Amino acid sequence: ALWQFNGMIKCKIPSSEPLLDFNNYGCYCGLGGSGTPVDDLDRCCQTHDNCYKQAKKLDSCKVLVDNPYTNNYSYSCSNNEITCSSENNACEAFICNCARNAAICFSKVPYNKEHKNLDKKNC
Ligand SMILES: [Ca+2]
Repeated sequence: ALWQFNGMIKCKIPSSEPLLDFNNYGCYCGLGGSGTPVDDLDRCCQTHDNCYKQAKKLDSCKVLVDNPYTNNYSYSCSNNEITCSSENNACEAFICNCARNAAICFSKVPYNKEHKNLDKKNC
């Protein structure tokens, strides 16, 4: 959910405050997302946006009726490695994977400050 995602990013990027650094970045990092991603990090966010959107259409999440920020799945972080919990059911596990993928993606791409707080005209 939101706090787990934030903790997962920190796990991979220990010097960051993801709620400050990765919010409002490019066209997809933060509320909504549309247009063409401005860079690779923006693509990470785009992918993660699509993943949560896919989660919602899942039979398992739908047999229940969650919210990608109301789902208390479990994960751990050891040595900057994120492990989604075996205990997570199919829905929780799919969402946790979306987040773990996003976090690793964030840790693998350049950060371009010029793209921080981008006017959505460019999207
Ligand atoms: Ca977004």
